[PDB]
Amino acid sequence: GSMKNLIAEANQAVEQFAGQVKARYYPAYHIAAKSGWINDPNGLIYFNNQYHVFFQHHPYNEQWGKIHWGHVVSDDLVHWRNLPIALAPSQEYDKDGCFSGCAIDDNGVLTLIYTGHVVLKEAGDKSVFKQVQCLATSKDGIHFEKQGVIVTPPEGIMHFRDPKVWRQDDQWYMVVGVNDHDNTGQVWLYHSQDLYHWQFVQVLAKMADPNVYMLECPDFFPLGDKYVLTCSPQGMKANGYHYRNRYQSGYIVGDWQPGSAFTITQDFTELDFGHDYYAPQTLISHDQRRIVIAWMDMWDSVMPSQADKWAGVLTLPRTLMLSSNNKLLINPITELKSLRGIQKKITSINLSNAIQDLQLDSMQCELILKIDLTNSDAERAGIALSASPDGKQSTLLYVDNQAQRVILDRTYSGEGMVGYRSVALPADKFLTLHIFIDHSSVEVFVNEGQATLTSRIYPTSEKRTLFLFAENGALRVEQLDYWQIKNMRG
Amino acid sequence: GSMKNLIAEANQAVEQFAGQVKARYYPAYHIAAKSGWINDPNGLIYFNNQYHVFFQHHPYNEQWGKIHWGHVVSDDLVHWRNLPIALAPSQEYDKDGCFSGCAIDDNGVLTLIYTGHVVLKEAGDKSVFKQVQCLATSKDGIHFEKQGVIVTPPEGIMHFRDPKVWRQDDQWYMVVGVNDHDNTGQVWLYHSQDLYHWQFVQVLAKMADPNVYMLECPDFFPLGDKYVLTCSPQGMKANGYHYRNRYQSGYIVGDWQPGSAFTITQDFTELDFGHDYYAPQTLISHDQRRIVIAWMDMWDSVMPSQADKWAGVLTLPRTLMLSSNNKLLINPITELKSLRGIQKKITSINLSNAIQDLQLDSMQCELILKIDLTNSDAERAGIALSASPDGKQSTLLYVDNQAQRVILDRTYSGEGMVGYRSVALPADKFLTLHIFIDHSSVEVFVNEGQATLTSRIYPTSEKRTLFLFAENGALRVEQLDYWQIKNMRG
Repeated sequence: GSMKNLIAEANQAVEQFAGQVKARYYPAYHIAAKSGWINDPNGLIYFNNQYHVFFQHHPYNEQWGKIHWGHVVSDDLVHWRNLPIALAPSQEYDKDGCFSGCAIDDNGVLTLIYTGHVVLKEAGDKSVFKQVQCLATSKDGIHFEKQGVIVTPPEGIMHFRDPKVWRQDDQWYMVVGVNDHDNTGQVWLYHSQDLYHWQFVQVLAKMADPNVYMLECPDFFPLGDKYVLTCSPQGMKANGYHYRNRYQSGYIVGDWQPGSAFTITQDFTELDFGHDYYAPQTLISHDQRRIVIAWMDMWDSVMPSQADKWAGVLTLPRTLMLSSNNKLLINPITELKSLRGIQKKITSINLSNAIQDLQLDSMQCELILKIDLTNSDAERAGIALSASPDGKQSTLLYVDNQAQRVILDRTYSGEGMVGYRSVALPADKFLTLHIFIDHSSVEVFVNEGQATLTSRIYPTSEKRTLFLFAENGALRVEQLDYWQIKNMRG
Repeated sequence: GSMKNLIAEANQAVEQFAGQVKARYYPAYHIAAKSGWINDPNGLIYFNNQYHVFFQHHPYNEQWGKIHWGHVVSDDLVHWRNLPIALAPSQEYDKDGCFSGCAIDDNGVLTLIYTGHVVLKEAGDKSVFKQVQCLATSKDGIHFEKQGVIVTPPEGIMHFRDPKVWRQDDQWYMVVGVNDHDNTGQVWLYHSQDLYHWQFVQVLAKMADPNVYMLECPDFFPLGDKYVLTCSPQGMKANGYHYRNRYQSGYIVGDWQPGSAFTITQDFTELDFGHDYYAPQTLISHDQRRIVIAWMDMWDSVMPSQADKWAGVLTLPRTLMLSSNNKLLINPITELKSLRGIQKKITSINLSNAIQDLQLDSMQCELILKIDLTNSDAERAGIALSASPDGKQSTLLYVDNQAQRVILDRTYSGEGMVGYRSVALPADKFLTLHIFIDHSSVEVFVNEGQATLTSRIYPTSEKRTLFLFAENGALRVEQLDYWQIKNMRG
């Protein structure tokens, strides 16, 4: 009945099914539970010389259900260690889930502020529920004590969730996402002197598209001379190359100071153009980088790992910097280089109407592929990742010279979902693809961080290699760097 | 030595290898030689109650070589009958080929005006040759008599070819394509009172792109209140979705009258957005339609039919009409309906994340597929043409809702070339695809004739079916009409 006993029960279920988890799709250097289901990352913080990541977690099976907070820690944002579960549903205010939230340092006390979820009437997607903001503390970083409800919404407001709290002007601010009376998604800003008593300040942001019914997972933070709002809109219609995923994740750049509206200088932009990127949260690193982690997955997608008694992976952590035109340059954190093994460097690889097996293991590896766009005039030219030795199965990452786009096509990748995602080719003589392959994922960083593509893949081949290919013309690879990537856990 | 004996020898070679031609790729209702190689259509004319089409023809094997004029006839632009060869190289002025040309009615005498080609020095692509315009006559429509050279170029002009001649103001005009002293492609206009003595009138057209070194196969004709120039530029760089084929075919719309420049109102536009469309020529039908036929092929493409001792197919004949914004609406001639057999009508077919075998023979058939674009929101949704029963092999014709384009992808079609061609989705609630499938070809007419896609395919399956497919969303087919198409020859 006590949360201490509910956490012990939950930890025992995770430990029980951990032995049934197959390696084929389990990430070597991304965050996953030992077994069972995870989704959105929560409570990101650098606290007492360590990086903490929590996540939405169903401990009892590989599907979504009674949500707990899972927990990992690292010294270096890379060597993530599994910890015991932090929060289990245990009170009227959180009976049906400890939903998303953040962490803060309250005068040396690690403090979690999360949405408590309770179902009031079960009608599937027509369900009525109660969402309020709740607070928990820890003296040791491992065991947490609930301190109860701290923010209740207005009457008629139901969707009211995903608090992100920060200190400013010896005061605290909170952003939450809300579905308003007129059925529009908004981010609301609240403030507090004590973390227990909160007052509404303003509607921080809404979107012009009236079909956006929710803004999940708001994070509002300074970056250079601007403020950035990252969030996850629901209800944006897929439009050409835009908003292809079931739900969106992206960013708004503007100007704000306490007492002012958030005046938008750059409208909503997707954070990642791939298939599997949802529910970003950020933290400030020790050296004051702005770091984003997201769920490397998408609601309603086929999840082949569920056959193996686990599901859910987080993205690599990525740095956020403003370009001079106030777009986010997004790059892998430098600490990932610590996982690098055997380096292989190939220079000046030409192909014309041909394929080439590079004979490089594609289970867990990092590539830097520099392509000469002027002289790579093939209709389709690039790399086949995580490929069967017969080349029948692969994840295609290539220049389409007709579309003038980079294509990530998982149609022939293995189990689960088909089709492609894409970005516009950058205005540059050279295209650099910085590619991280794990057992069930591809992350691509384009050029200096101008764009990223993140997709899950589920290869079925016993051995995984890489091919280069050029169809109907030439590929010019100026340089290919390859590293094997070590398991982060040892 | 005599052309009469050279034609007999050439006809005997065609007859000799005709028995070795396999059905698998041989067109049931498009023009081909009985055996051997054909390319550009020549001498299109309605003469003495019959439609004549000639074509560049190598009778002795399935590769390009000593060029003859092949010849077919029809009463109805559809039931084409093979005739004996019309012209064989036989003189100093045409020793290495009777290259392209036209036909006119010279006061009841069917008259051919063609380029005579002779190699002066063999250096591959560095070869020096002589091209002059020559004339031949016929009293019977079958046997032709050479009357010698009628137009010689200026000194230093080598590429000088593909005459198209028409009567206007009791005078004759000729257009030829030329490579000028500065290495630019031009169309030159000449005139004559007698068909034997020609005078240069003007440079009719040149293109702004200085890399265009040749304009092959010019045809200059009135359409409504405009003049249209169809031609085949060489040297246009492939640019995004534009100019993908090795060489181009397209049209220029403007204003002209004798004594004036051809003032361009619509710049060069491709005639067909597919893989296999080159060297159009036009004729006036009995009822005064403007009809275009082209070579349904492309220089330098893999030609799998060459294993079967023949190569080369002409397109369907198509009508040309000016839209109110002076683009060509291009439609199949109505006489093709005479080939229709068993009709099958399906209404209101929905698919979501699924495939459906329509169990319809795709050897030789006509389809009208009407798609609801508003409700066909799948990432990829359409038809798999000429498909193996296991669906491993097919020609994909579909809506890409990310690109917002119609895609014709022959990557999995069978033997030979891979990759796709495309057109922009029309601004219309509905997309109509009017599709003609023959043993080695697909022709698509979009909506009212706004765009066409023509590609060769080489299926290897013993049985050929059709599938509908929708990936990552819905397909709404409002109506599918199917006809089996009869062999035109009986």
